[PDB]
Amino acid sequence: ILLRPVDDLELTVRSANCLKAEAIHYIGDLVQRTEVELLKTPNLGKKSLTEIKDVLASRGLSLGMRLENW
DNA sequence: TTATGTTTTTCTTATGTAATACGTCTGTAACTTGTTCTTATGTCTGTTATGTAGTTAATATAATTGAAGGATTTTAAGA
DNA sequence: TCTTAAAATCGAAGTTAATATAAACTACATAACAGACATAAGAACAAGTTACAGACGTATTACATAAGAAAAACATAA
Repeated sequence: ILLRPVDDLELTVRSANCLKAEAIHYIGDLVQRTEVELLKTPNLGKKSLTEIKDVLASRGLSLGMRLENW
């Protein structure tokens, strides 16, 4: 699922309002958005990164995706 | 030959130095809760349309409506 | 027992889409329409509370290194 807006991720209000500021609107950014850079962002800890990765894993996706052109 | 002052060395402690681990403060969010303004609606009331009941005094005094090349068979009523 | 009147029936589908003449007035009660008001339902704004997350700040732990103190050895004088 690389064709959905991030708001369709069923993300909680905290994660949605955080990731909205980083101009991250499609999963294609997030699948290669590195774990470290995701952790550096304001208001995003390990226990929320866990749920982000869990929602990704439910729909096949995950972080750490070497990828292709746009 | 031996006692003693000295100097260097090693052990001991002290301030800093850092690493990882874990608690506090604070910033956002879920959950309610009170207050005020707005709105659709149910209900009351006045006015007009309408639907019903009644009355009318030359005299007048036993329908109508078609219906029209039907044959064949069965079964009740008359005699 | 013989006429004689009634009674009943007469293939399927398919199609096959209206007619169409002919008293007045008055009084009264009832239903319907329109306007306005109050009520129940609804929406928006702000506030309290209860908790969890996030990254910072505290305490536990293991030390590096340099200053200070004790001691052993050495050289010297009586």
